[PDB]
Amino acid sequence: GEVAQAIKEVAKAIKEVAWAIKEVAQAIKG
Amino acid sequence: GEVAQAIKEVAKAIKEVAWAIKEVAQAIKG
Amino acid sequence: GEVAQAIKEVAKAIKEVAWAIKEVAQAIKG
Amino acid sequence: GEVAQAIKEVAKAIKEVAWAIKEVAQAIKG
Amino acid sequence: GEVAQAIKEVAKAIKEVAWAIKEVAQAIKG
Amino acid sequence: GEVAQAIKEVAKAIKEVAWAIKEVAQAIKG
Amino acid sequence: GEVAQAIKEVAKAIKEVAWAIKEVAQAIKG
Repeated sequence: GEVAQAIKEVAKAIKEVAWAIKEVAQAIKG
Repeated sequence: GEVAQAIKEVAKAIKEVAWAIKEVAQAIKG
Repeated sequence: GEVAQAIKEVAKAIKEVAWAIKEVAQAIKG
Repeated sequence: GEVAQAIKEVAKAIKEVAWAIKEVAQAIKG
Repeated sequence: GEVAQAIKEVAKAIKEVAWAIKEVAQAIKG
Repeated sequence: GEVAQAIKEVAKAIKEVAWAIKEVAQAIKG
Repeated sequence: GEVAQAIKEVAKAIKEVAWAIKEVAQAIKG
């Protein structure tokens, strides 16, 4: 369904946030 | 539907947050 | 509809979060 | 409606996160 | 209703995030 | 209901994010 | 149901955000 699929897109985008934060940790480490 | 499309807007906004966090990582790396 | 409109407000607020994080990147670059 | 009003509260809370991130930016520029 | 109440719980949790971020700002000011 | 229960899981996860951000604050204070 | 399952996916993604922030904390501490 379209509402479920849209919520799945929100989940995917939040995973992108997690990855970007892992990039921040990596930057801090060098 | 209007609810699904609005939820898609949330996903896109969250992607913008991920990108902004990538810029923080790059700021730290520099 | 009221639910869709409210969800759009959530999207707009998340964009505000992205802009604030960019300020953090610029502060670091500072 | 109660669901729309609750979602608007989520939006309001996300605005507070944005303000808090602005405080982090100020602290860094500090 | 249970859905509206659950969404209010999300709003409250997000406020906790805003408070946590303020602690980061204060730590940086330290 | 399952939808309310899933939304409660989202609130629980957001609280975990708040705790992690407090951990960042301790690390900075460190 | 598909909507509840999608929301659970959002919850799981938010947990990934929390774990990533813990990596940021550990990076700062080290």
